[PDB]
This record gives sequence, structure tokens and C-alpha cells, in this order.
Amino acid sequence: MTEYKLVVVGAGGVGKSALTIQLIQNHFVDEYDPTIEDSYRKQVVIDGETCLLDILDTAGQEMRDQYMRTGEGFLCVFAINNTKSFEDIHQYREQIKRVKDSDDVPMVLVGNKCDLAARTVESRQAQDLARSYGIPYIETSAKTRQGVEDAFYTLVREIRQH
Ligand SMILES: Nc1nc2c(ncn2[C@@H]2O[C@H](COP(=O)(O)OP(=O)(O)NP(=O)(O)O)[C@@H](O)[C@H]2O)c(=O)[nH]1
Ligand SMILES: [Mg+2]
Repeated sequence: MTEYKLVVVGAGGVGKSALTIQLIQNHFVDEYDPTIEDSYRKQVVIDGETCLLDILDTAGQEMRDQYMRTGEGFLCVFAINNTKSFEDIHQYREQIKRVKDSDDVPMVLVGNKCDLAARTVESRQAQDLARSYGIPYIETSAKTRQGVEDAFYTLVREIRQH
């Protein structure tokens, strides 16, 4: 079956693992557990297509290039309550394009932790940034599961159109 190699990247503590585990295990992890490198494989049916999602969950701690190279699509995540994680987004995108030798790689910008009230990053500025990159923007919450499937499925569809 079709296998989609997805890579989750972004600053430390934005919720990369929480989003992935919510998608794979149906539960919100409210634990301090920094990631070094973890991979998840799950069979799923998306729009009638039986496929295998091979997800690489990466570390936020500044081996990256190696895994970005094989990745077919990327979820670039930041937290809506951490301005620094939003700014860092640019550095991650630039590194992905340099490693993939392309100006256009399947990508989705993910604004996580939208269940929080203390927002420092307006949805407008994130949407504007996404528009300039030419990629979709989706707000998620690993806690309420809001937008979780949306983020991953949209990335798969982006890969299908590339
Ligand atoms: N309220 C709320 N907390 C979240 C959300 N996603 C993650 N968190 C919390 O944020 C903290 C860090 O999440 P985690 O998934 O470990 O982040 P990471 O980006 O994977 N960290 P690392 O890069 O070190 O591997 C945890 O306490 C987790 O519960 C969310 O949508 N809402
Ligand atoms: Mg993690």
C-alpha cells in the first residue's frame, strides 16, 4: 500500500508529540517528556485510500537534516502562546527547503494549543505567513483533539497533489 513519510518539526514544547499521540493513541499526554526521536506507523483510510502513515516525531532541542531528507511532507508546528516558536518557524522551513533542494515541499503550518486563552500569536498573522509560503494553516489542540485529524489529512492531500 501507499506509504506517506510525514515529519513533525518545530521548537521544543510546542506539542509535536502530543499531536501525534492524540492522533495515534486517542489520549492527551500532559507530561514533561522531551523527544529525541520517535516514529509511529499506522494503517488508515483517507478518502477511500488505504495507506500507511509513517510519522517521524522529532526533537525540538537544537540528525535533523538526515530525517528531513527522506520526509515526503512536513507539519511545521508552533504554539499560539509562544511568540518565539512562531518566529523560529522560518528557520525550520528554510532548513527543509535547503535539505530537499526545493522551494515547494508539501507542508502545513500548525498553530497548536488553541484551547488556551493566553494567546500571543494572532490567527491573522499566522494566516498571513502561511499565505506567503503558499501552504495551508490549521489551528489545533492536542488536548481537545480539535483540528488534529485535519492537520494530518491535509498534509497527505498536499503530498497527493505535489
Ligand atoms: N493545553 C495544551 N497543552 C498542550 C498541547 N499540546 C501539548 N501540550 C503540553 O505542552 C507540553 C509539551 O508537549 P510535547 O508534546 O511534549 O511537546 P514537544 O513539541 O513534543 N516537545 P519536544 O520538542 O521536546 O520533543 C506538555 O505538558 C503537553 O501536555 C495542547 O494542544 N494544549
Ligand atoms: Mg516531543
